[PDB]
Amino acid sequence: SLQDPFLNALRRERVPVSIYLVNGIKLQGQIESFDQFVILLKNTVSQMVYKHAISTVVPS
Amino acid sequence: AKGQSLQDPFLNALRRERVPVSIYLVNGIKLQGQIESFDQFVILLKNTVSQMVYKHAISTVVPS
Amino acid sequence: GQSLQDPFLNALRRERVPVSIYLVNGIKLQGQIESFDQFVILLKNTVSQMVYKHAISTVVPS
Amino acid sequence: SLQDPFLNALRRERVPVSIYLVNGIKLQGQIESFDQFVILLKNTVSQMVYKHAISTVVPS
Amino acid sequence: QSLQDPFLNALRRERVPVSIYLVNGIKLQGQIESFDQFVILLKNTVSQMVYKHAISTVVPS
Amino acid sequence: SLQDPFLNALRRERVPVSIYLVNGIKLQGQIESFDQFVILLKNTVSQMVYKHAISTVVPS
RNA sequence: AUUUUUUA
Ligand SMILES: Nc1ncnc2c1ncn2[C@@H]1O[C@H](COP(=O)(O)OP(=O)(O)O)[C@@H](O)[C@H]1O
Ligand SMILES: Nc1ncnc2c1ncn2[C@@H]1O[C@H](COP(=O)(O)OP(=O)(O)O)[C@@H](O)[C@H]1O
Ligand SMILES: Nc1ncnc2c1ncn2[C@@H]1O[C@H](COP(=O)(O)OP(=O)(O)O)[C@@H](O)[C@H]1O
Ligand SMILES: Nc1ncnc2c1ncn2[C@@H]1O[C@H](COP(=O)(O)OP(=O)(O)O)[C@@H](O)[C@H]1O
Ligand SMILES: [Mg+2]
Ligand SMILES: [Mg+2]
Repeated sequence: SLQDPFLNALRRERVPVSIYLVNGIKLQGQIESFDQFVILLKNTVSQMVYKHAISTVVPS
Repeated sequence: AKGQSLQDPFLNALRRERVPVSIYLVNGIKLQGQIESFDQFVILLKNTVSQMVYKHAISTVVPS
Repeated sequence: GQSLQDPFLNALRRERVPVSIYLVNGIKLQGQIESFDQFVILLKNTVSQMVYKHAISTVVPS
Repeated sequence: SLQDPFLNALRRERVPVSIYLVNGIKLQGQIESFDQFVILLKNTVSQMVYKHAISTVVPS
Repeated sequence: QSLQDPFLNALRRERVPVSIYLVNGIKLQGQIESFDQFVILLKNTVSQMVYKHAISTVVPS
Repeated sequence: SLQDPFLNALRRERVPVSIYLVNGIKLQGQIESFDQFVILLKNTVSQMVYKHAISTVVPS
């Protein structure tokens, strides 16, 4: 897996990310955690985002 | 993390604590209600009535 | 923590409940649940139409 | 299965059908054949339609 | 795959110009160079790899 | 698999690529790596693109 | 373990 090391590194270092959704919505926050099918993105609140809804995960 | 170690406990906490949730769909529609039950593939969301939402249609689940 | 799909659809079918099936593109279909399997739901209104589950957002009584 | 008898009946009876795609396009023709993942729709030409792109198959 | 594979293989072997409609309505054109379970390689000016999950319809042009 | 050799050749030769997403957005960069589910695309940053959100990969 | 990252 490349996916898991990528997401874990972002999580560990609290890297600001943008998550672009397939419908054109852009979310921002930090990767709090993730598992097989979802990513927990935290900004003001923790929201569970389904991977099937995501196009890209983009660090800044 | 592996398997369902994030998703299942997240959804179960919402269900157990009867937390008002927003469920954003892939078409940008926001549903609201309480999580009555869920399985691997669907969530039963209760507001006025029970509706079966396919997880494949869901973008994001977050407390309201 | 068992399967929810077939019990939910079966109840709607058996009770003859008018349902709305919203698709992932927001289109709302209406009718009676006639039957269903692993992949599809047959929705009866003026005709029987076969709806792919992969395209369904929500099934709810109208 | 309910899918296979439904499509076989349309194919056998040469019923004019509408195939609605998830992107809102409506295709019309006759069910020529189908397998696990595709439906062949015949109008002036035979076109191969991926089931994943289809929302509903409706007699016209 | 008794329908899909022979349909695509006939297009490929006979080097038939095809149109591939994507789920976003974009129409690609070219000849099918090869395919596997998940992608189709489409050749026009260059070779591009098209994911089947993004394709609605394949038809001869 | 035709997919892996195609992506590997673009990666190894450091070919600038265009990745078109299913919503029509065009991403550009170099393929850094890929696995079953994702492609890591490098430009100003390394971003992770889910294959499910990709329509086409082509040299730019 | 009913297509919850995957040509129904
Ligand atoms: N996580 C998400 N997934 C899908 N759509 C979203 C998400 N967040 C917001 N949207 C959609 O983007 C649009 C603008 O969102 P915004 O007004 O910021 O949030 P809200 O409408 O919930 O207060 C709304 O149509 C909303 O449904
Ligand atoms: N659960 C759902 N899934 C997908 N689309 C939905 C859902 N609920 C409503 N919509 C769509 O969102 C748009 C606005 O909804 P709304 O006017 O509230 O419809 P309704 O009156 O049927 O609830 C409509 O196109 C509708 O079909
Ligand atoms: N056989 C088909 N399968 C899927 N989509 C189609 C088909 N034919 C047309 N479309 C879509 O519908 C839109 C308009 O159709 P049409 O007027 O026939 O354009 P064209 O002549 O370029 O196919 C196009 O943007 C195209 O993406
Ligand atoms: N292979 C493709 N897959 C998905 N979308 C595409 C593809 N080719 C073009 N598009 C969409 O159509 C638009 C116009 O096409 P074109 O001008 O050829 O692309 P470009 O943006 O590279 O100039 C693009 O901006 C893109 O949104
Ligand atoms: Mg079960
Ligand atoms: Mg999937």
